[PDB]
Amino acid sequence: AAQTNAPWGLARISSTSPGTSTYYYDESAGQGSCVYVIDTGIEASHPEFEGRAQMVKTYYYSSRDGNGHGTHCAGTVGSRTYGVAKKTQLFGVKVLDDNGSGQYSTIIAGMDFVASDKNNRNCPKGVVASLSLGGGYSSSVNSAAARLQSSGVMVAVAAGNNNADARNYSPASEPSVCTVGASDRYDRRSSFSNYGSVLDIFGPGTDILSTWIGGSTRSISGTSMATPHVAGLAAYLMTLGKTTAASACRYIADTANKGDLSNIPFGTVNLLAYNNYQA
Ligand SMILES: [Ca+2]
Ligand SMILES: [Ca+2]
Repeated sequence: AAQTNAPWGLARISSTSPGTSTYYYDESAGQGSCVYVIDTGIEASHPEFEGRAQMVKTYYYSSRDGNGHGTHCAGTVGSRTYGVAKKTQLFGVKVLDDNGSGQYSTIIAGMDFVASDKNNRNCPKGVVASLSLGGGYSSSVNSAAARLQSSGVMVAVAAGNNNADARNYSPASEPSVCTVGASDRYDRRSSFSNYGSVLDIFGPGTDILSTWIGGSTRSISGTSMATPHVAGLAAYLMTLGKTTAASACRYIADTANKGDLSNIPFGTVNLLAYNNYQA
């Protein structure tokens, strides 16, 4: 399949080179996989989700995404026009309030919730969780992300927008999950992206167009936007049978575009998520 005039990030993850405009992908598109978006919620009624999104848990008064961030990230995972894995099922877990903020204890609860809830869902191609969130280092946040990964979920987490070493941020610094830095359309590390030895991979993160609340769309930037490219890619590759939840991060690093990024500090991987799609 080919989506013409796709958002630059979708085009980038299906090209060895920057500057293309078509997103090339296998039509299986993540069908049969499930991605939990642990965030501000998902506006599941957005036409871009085609019925494939639903809220499954909220830690606040409503399950409505009053913010947009979670709807944006969910759209990069799996919306029709803006998503990597256009046929995945999306499950929203609202751990962040409508200002985009959330307590670590609630974030941890949402991770534990996903580890259990997946056992009640039919996700034959496997389960991913996208965590476009984070704050300062917390061993209990890292342990919760480690547990979620150990339970059989491919966990992708933002590296953080601090232009600093991700070792000081969580869940970014948990080694066992997939920590995702951000790049821009010219293959530079995004100016805000964290870096460091714990990063596993970069994905498109600057000026990413996706779904927003109110049935709308908008373009925002962050490691939050790069993370769902990787989560969506994992779901896509799991549906293809090329990898598993336990091995998807390593597989994505294995198969990434290597050495294409600029302003990568020595000791940070120079790896950009790539679907290796060949028609
Ligand atoms: Ca290249
Ligand atoms: Ca890792």
